[PDB]
Amino acid sequence: MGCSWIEMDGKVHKFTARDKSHPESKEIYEKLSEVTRKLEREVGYVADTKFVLHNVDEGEKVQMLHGHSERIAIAYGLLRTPDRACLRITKNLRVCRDCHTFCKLVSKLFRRDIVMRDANRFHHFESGLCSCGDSW
Amino acid sequence: MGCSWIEMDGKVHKFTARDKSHPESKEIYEKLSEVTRKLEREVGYVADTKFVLHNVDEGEKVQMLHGHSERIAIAYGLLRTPDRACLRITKNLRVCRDCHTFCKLVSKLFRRDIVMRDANRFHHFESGLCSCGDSW
Ligand SMILES: [Zn+2]
Ligand SMILES: [Zn+2]
Ligand SMILES: [Zn+2]
Ligand SMILES: [Zn+2]
Repeated sequence: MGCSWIEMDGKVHKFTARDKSHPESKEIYEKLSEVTRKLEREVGYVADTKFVLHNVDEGEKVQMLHGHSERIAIAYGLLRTPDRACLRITKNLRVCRDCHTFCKLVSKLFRRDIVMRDANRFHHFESGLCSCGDSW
Repeated sequence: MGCSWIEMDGKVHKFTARDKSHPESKEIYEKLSEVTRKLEREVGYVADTKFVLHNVDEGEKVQMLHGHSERIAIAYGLLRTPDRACLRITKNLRVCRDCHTFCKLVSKLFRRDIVMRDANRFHHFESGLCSCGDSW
């Protein structure tokens, strides 16, 4: 589905969008919010959060959309792999524009290359720029 | 790119994601709202509206995400092509799960087959079901 995998010197962990029925370790979500804040503070990142509303009965309801799984995978990688180590992410869907931008900025600020294989392309993020040239 | 095209007996119209600087005819958006409300009336279709929030200093700001271009294309087709005519749509991205369901329901409730060629696959929607078997 919307799955991402991180591969760390042969070792593999899978991540999905937020599922409160199967929560990841809170330490990982804490790292994500910490990285998001540092991106906002240190490189002027405009952090996105998405939500929807459904036309239910007796009024209306809003529902926060869960951030995409590769951001969780990247936070896990920043927690578990050495400083400056390349982060290798595999996705089964095409990386969206907002996640692609997130990856660029992470590669710059945390001084780690990111190699992402999404549905269609290898994206190599180095120092804030991607090998795809932002066409994918 | 968020573009869709409709092809009607060789004639071709392109649709982009909603742009207030370049908006299409009012009749098209009215038809789409009529379709969406008919879906709710007949099958109870959960019509969602998506939003993004970006937190900025001057004013923390919410932006509405605009519906995807193929629903506009389908509304245009329902307006401008004869009853029961097949609707042929081309998209340069993968159709999302919500739009794929929308197409399935339109094919049933408006008695039109839809042939959609997205980024990777031909989807042939007939009577509520797709040739991809909902794996794409
Ligand atoms: Zn994304
Ligand atoms: Zn790229
Ligand atoms: Zn869609
Ligand atoms: Zn299909």
